[PDB]
Amino acid sequence: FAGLPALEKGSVWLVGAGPGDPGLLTLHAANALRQADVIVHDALVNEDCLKLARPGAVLEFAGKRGPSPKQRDISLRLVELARAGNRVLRLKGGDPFVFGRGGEEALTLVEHQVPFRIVPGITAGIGGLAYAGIPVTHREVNHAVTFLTGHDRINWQGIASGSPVIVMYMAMKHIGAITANLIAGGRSPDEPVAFVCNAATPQQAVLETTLARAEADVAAAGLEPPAIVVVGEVVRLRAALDWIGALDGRKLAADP
Amino acid sequence: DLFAGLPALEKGSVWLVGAGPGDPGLLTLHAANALRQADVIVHDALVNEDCLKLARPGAVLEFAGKRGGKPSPKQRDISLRLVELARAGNRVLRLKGGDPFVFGRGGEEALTLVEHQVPFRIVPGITAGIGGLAYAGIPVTHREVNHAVTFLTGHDSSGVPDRINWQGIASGSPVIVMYMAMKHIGAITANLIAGGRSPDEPVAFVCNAATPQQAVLETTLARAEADVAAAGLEPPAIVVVGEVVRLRAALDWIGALDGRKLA
Ligand SMILES: Nc1ncnc2c1ncn2[C@@H]1O[C@H](CSCC[C@H](N)C(=O)O)[C@@H](O)[C@H]1O
Ligand SMILES: Nc1ncnc2c1ncn2[C@@H]1O[C@H](CSCC[C@H](N)C(=O)O)[C@@H](O)[C@H]1O
Repeated sequence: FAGLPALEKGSVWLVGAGPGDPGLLTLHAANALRQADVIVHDALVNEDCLKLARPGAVLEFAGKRGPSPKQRDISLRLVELARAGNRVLRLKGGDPFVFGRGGEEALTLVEHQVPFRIVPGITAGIGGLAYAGIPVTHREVNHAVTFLTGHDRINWQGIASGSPVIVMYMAMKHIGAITANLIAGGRSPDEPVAFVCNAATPQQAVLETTLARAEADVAAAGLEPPAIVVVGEVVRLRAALDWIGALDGRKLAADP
Repeated sequence: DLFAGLPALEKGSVWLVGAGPGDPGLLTLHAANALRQADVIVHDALVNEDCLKLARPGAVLEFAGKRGGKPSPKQRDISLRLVELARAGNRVLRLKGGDPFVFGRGGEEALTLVEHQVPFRIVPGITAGIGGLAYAGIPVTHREVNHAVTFLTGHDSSGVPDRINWQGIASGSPVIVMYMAMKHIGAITANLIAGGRSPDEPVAFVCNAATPQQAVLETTLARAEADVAAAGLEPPAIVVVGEVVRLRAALDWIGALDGRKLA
């Protein structure tokens, strides 16, 4: 059960690995993983999906090695590999277009007449949250959701007003500033907030707190990247929708 | 060779599973695994044969949605039926379009499941607003364009008042991604313009993202309402507002039916 497009040559697929749990891979991803000659991957939350790679052909780490590689180089590696006839698979955490420089990579690709495909992935801000029992939207609660990165140019007031649920990528180092920005924008100090670290991995960990207390709580809990930060009433649903908790003993409750 | 340390879909439980936007390749391993195990697959109209072909033979396929003309089952009816299937000992798959938790009443369903003591799992899927737009060459995020994205429903934005604070939504993110915004595009688009958005800001409509029927219209906020009508376009569509729409000319990879090539 796979009659789907082949990973060709002079070509690169920018492929979403999801937040960690393999099997949150798309069938397109699994297939690409099966046929790539070379895989240029990130900081992977699960190094598990790489077990799918075809009879050992080159793995290529592209994250921090110790210094860094600037995107420019990573992108230009893809083209180098592609022009030399490899089936190239650029393997990205989560979804390639949700804060993952994927648009940059693809722009470079066309800029050098390299054909590409994009394979969407599960992003930590939606699927990861799901593994914590927190939906990004729920009828009674929100008709909008904003997804943002911590480093701004970011209209903090417009987000504060306007966005009943807020979902934050790379906001650990700045959590103190950000929550203070929301509170001053008219958000309640007591508004529920949740941190989810290593969403959808066996190392998953959750902090339930509050806009006013968030900075003290995550210092105290000793929490660390990678983490999605979510703000808003939907946090209250975790007590009721934590299906992972339910697998061990958890007694799931009713909404408010 | 394998995919076989994956969790079984157990007798008497319900999985809420995202089918993604259309393309069967966008199913997750977990979803494909559910499909192959299910005794009964309760699915959306916003579904798509190809997925369903993975069901074992003698699985039953139940259309949860609206048949005839408009005489709807309310959400509660669909949820109770899931409970009835599960209590009878079926392995139950509720197959939802896209992702179960993105404007798809998955929370409500799960909540109903909990109330009636039925265990469940959630299986994320690709959402039309991220993966769908990818198939049209529009990234939802791009560091030269935006550090924030807002997703919304236009569902109840007829113009009986409702509380989206359209001005906050206008200032909050350079990119806006809108679900169920076709029928009320005129009012929504005027909300955004009253909110400070430029009448000329680029807008794209993506209908049936990630299917052989995909169709895209670029336009602007002022012209959006007239244009979409003249183009004859229909739900399901995602409407994206902002500069990322300009990247489709350079990133339209599905436009590998033909060169004409990327800026
Ligand atoms: N498993 C995980 N759990 C929690 N947050 C995660 C995560 N994986 C990635 N992230 C978030 O994503 C940031 C990396 S930026 C890459 C985002 C990725 N393309 C995606 O769609 O998910 C991290 O700082 C963290 O905030
Ligand atoms: N294939 C597709 N192409 C374009 N828009 C789609 C789509 N599938 C779903 N949608 C959008 O989704 C709305 C239904 S509500 C379902 C949303 C789903 N949970 C998801 O994550 O995508 C539609 O009215 C339309 O705005």
